[PDB]
Amino acid sequence: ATSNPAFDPKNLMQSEIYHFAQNNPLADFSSDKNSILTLSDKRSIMGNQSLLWKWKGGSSFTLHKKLIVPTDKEASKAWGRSSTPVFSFWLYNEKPIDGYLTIDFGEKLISTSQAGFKVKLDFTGWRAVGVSLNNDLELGAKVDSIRFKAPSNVSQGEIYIDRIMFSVDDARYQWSDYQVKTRLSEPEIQFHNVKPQLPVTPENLAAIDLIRQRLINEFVGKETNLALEENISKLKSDFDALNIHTLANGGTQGRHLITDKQIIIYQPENLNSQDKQLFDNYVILGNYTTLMFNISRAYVLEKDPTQKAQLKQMYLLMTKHLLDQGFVKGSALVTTHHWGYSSRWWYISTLLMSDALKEANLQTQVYDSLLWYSREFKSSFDMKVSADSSDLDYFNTLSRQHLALLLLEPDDQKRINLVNTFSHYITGALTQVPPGGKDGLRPDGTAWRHEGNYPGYSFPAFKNASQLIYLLRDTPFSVGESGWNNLKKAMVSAWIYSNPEVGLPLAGRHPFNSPSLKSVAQGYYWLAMSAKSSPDKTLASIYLAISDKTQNESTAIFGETITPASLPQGFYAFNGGAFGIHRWQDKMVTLKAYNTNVWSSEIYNKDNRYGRYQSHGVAQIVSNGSQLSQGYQQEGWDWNRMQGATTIHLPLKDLDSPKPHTLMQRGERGFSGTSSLEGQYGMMAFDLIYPANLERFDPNFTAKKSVLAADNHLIFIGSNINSSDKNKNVETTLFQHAITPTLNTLWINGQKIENMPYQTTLQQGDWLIDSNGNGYLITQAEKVNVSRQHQVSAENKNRQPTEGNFSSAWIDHSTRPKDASYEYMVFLDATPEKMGEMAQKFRENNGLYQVLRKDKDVHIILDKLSNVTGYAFYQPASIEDKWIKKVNKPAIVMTHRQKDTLIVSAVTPDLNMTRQKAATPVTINVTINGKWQSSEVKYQVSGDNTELTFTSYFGIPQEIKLSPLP
Ligand SMILES: CC(=O)N[C@@H]1[C@@H](O[C@@H]2OC(C(=O)O)=C[C@H](O)[C@H]2O)[C@@H](O)[C@@H](CO)O[C@H]1O
Ligand SMILES: CC(=O)N[C@@H]1[C@@H](O[C@@H]2OC(C(=O)O)=C[C@H](O)[C@H]2O)[C@@H](O)[C@@H](CO)O[C@H]1O
Ligand SMILES: [Mg+2]
Repeated sequence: ATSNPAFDPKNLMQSEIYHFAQNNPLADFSSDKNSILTLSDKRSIMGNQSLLWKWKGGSSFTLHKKLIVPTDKEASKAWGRSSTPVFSFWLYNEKPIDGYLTIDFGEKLISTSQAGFKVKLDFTGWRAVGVSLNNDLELGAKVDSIRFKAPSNVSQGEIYIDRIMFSVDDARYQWSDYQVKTRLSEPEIQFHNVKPQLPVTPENLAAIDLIRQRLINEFVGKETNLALEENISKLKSDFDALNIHTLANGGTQGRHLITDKQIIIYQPENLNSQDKQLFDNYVILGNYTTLMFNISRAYVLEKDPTQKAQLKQMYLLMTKHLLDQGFVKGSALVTTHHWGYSSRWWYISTLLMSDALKEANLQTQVYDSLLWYSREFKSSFDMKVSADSSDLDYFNTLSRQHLALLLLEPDDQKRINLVNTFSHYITGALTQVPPGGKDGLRPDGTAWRHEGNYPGYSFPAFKNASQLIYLLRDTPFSVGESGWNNLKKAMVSAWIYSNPEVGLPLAGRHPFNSPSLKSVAQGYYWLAMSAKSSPDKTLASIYLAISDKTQNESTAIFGETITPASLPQGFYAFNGGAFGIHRWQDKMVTLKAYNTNVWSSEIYNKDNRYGRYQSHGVAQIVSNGSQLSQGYQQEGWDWNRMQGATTIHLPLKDLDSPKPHTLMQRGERGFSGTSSLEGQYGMMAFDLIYPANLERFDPNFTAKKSVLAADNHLIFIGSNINSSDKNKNVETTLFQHAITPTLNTLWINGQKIENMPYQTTLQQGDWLIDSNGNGYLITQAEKVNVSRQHQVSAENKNRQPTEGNFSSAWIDHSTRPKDASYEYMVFLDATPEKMGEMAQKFRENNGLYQVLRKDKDVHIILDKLSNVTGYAFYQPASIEDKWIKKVNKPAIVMTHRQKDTLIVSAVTPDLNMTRQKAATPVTINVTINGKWQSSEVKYQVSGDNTELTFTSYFGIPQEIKLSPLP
């Protein structure tokens, strides 16, 4: 509080705050006959004093202060987001009052004399009032009077007031409560309830009290986002610093409590220095509720009873302070948005302290409070199964807090009903295929957030939904098998595409900080141990493999001997992120494309700036372990040269995303992704097409990039490669990896190269091995550059410059101005001796493989080592082949002739959906040559050939073993 008016054009963003820690603190205040104004030093929000206002009814005191009340425009411009100016104060009732406080504003007001609003005084403890001065009254510019009037209808009474504040606030966040009406209401939770209801029995009550216990077990013997403190001497010291003293005739004095979001109303950074020093003595709810939960764990584990007793008292005094501060049902506190961040550990803390809260007679207030403030999550907490109920953030940060609030219901019949309903909710939520790009599991094992497959949001969702099914296992509240089967598809799928980090292609907006399966390991145990036929061996063997445990350790954990899982082998299609995984020995290759329904990349204001090529027909080879150890180093990484990728080599100023905030660039057609055969073999098909006019994106840049994966190798081909600039700087990257003392060695045609720098160029018949033991034989190219060199780059968050030394090799496509092509072959078990034999076999008429067609319509790769053929129909076509004659849709087809059966697989990686519409199954006619008979694939012999009817749903390949008709 300065003599400068509120919302001074001169300093619009500077809050004016009546807090009474200044001199002649009531100078700006006048009362009438029938009101007295004192300071009490006994309760306070800011400073250590508050306005004790004693009043006959009808009485009034005026606050003399000039207000240059802006428009919603002026204030929005001053700050930078939709804004309003807000009138806001705290008041305490020691005893409720049956009637309304009037706040009126005008010019040179007295007792007897524009617009104002009402506060219902029927409550005790602190409440917070918060109005937009443009939208919540019933305004001029020349206002100097704010007059508080006690109700006519009450005869006398007494109100403490503090922190009367004019300030610029976010216009989403002045909320209606049981005291004040605003334009804004966050409606209270209305629990769905499923039929038939479970009855209160001793059985059903024992399950509830067990679920509570299994929950307490999980938080008393490490959680992400929990600032765990086991040291009692620290909890004690922290609690002391709060200065909470019980007051004689009810409630507390202590340091004022505020959420991370509540502090906005103050506009802290613009606060006069008097006001910022007082704002600094506030406590952040998040730290407070973290200390409560840390205390509740300490109490549940403490053996010494004197100290166990001291812990209970601490927790109870902190609960009382919390409710006296006006964190109770019907108190909005102006707002509480992002309540999860400030309170997630309060929810859980009530589980550990259920009994103490019962004795202290606080269980009913504390449930009422958490239930009010939970109205924010109404669309999950209400527990009606919708299209949005499969949200992966809720499974991470909200699911256990939700169950904890349910378990705190006083009435036994209501508790069972809520937990019964919450089981049917969770089941639906992990069972349903959400429409479009809505969050949640999908039929192929993918798991969507931000409208796409997203390991970085699914991995923590997988851990906590696994733990949820385990808390309810073998009870009448146990989750449906459908939800258990589906979470398992997803988590087996994550074991397949991790090794143990997900690839760079699946790093989302966080390249080089891939999520690890290591942080989701407990989930493999929870899910194994919660199977209808427990334990599930598959999931158990994954748990042992991921958590680094021996067959010997398994019997204690799972109660029978299970061999830790050996790394998945073969090929798995995952067209929900237009990708596939090839696994051989300890290596995983992430093949990634994109399309209408799969963004190439997530790029935000400060994430993945150089991400443009994340999904450009990439094929990152990762051996089991740390990717950084294998030289996937961000420092000096050449963002143009993602392994496998056909790109234009831009400078970083131009590779940087054109949109300064958010771009998630979707493809130009439905068709790109992978398909599998016999679970051993894959083909990628990627049609590279750029937008017709997006800044920094060459509209004429194109490629058809196909890959056929079998056993220890992959055949890579390219056709119809074009740019606006005759393929100037158009490269296909074979590999890129850091040089270290451990990753020191490149091989070229039998020769070790350890030199730094080093450049050379290669052509057809040449070969290399990188420091990770991947060999590249070049089978059709004019010009393959090799480089060992100091590279300069920039990190994907704040584009700050980096550098390091890299080994790299790429095809230079600028030697073919129109329709540039390539072929190369990757060996994953490579050595100088075996690559020399592979090269000899290549020179013997290519006994490695034959390309039977390579154009804008079809690629066809026959792999002669595997005796498998892959067919990438970029367009429907009739072809000439031993096996496949005609496909009437863009598709990926595969053949393997084995002794006297022909196995055909088919799919469209096209998901056949939009961001809103739900996927429907595309029907693919594959005619094949000659007569066959034999799986949900249909076959009809028509003339001297055979029509196959593959049903492609969410790009899940189907196949059929045929045998030949005489
Ligand atoms: C605000 C922004 O940049 N993006 C929005 C998304 O929010 C991000 O992701 C999440 C999350 O919980 O999933 C939290 C953080 O607020 C932010 O990093 C998200 O709402 C998304 C939905 O597709 O779209 C953006 O508006
Ligand atoms: C995709 C994403 O941003 N997920 C969020 C978390 O980030 C991941 O986890 C961590 C970490 O080690 O804490 C670092 C990286 O940011 C990323 O792999 C994290 O912000 C979390 C906090 O609640 O929310 C996740 O969804
Ligand atoms: Mg004060």
